[PDB]
Amino acid sequence: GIGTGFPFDPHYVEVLGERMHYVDVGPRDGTPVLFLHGNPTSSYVWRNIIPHVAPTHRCIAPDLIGMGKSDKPDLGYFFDDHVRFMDAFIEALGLEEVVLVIHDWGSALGFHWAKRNPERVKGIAFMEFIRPIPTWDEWPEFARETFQAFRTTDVGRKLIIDHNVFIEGTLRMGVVRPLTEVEMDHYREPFLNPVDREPLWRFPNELPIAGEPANIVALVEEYMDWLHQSPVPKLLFWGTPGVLIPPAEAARLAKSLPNCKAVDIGPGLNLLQEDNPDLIGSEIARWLSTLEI
Ligand SMILES: [Cl-]
Repeated sequence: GIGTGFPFDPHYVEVLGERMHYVDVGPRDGTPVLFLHGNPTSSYVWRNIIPHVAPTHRCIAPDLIGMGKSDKPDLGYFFDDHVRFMDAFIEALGLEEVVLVIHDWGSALGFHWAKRNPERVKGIAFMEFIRPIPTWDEWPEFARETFQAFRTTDVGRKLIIDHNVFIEGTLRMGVVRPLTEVEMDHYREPFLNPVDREPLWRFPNELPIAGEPANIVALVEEYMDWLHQSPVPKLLFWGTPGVLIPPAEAARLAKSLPNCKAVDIGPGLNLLQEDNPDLIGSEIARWLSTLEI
């Protein structure tokens, strides 16, 4: 079955006075492949994808600040905080040119960094990514009232912080197949202490839905405008029914975006990595072999 282990040796780097953890496997030479997770996951989400890429390419998978095995300072964990820490993580590792593999909030980080530093990005593989959601009617009906409740300081914090609903409920409702207890324990581990759950609540409050928050909408629009014109090689994975993007819009987008290959992974919600890791990993590896890297 789908692997549950996390066999990767820990690596740590000091970033803005805090320690960040990252996976680092594969050959030391060549262009590195930088894997960026989202909410409420960690590098654990890439555990079954990396082994398809690591034979031929260096794979770097950081835990976002406040998440995974990274340090957990008392921040607001706004998108801007993650931008500051990820910018500094990339420089602290001395990365020059990279290929990005990105998901959920990791995709906002990756696309925003790529738009600002396009000379350093040699390809982008992406899935279930942050885009403007024009109205609440484009958010999946089965999850709509809860995400609306998440975006409050009263009910939303009670659910996400006090009761850990993003881990115990939303995560599982983001995967089609059932998650095992061992997998759930890996996802629970960074957030056993309720005071460490701020990122889990701030992230859904940053989602660009129905024009709010205006600053995130503007930033995401800017990187989507870039992506619609840039020649950067692109690989889009999508599933049915999806969460952040529905199938027809995914297929339409992959046709519209320059130099973009699309892969239908079959059934999927948000964490496509948990529903078809072998296809995602094998297709990333095949696509990498076509790039000038
Ligand atoms: Cl979120």
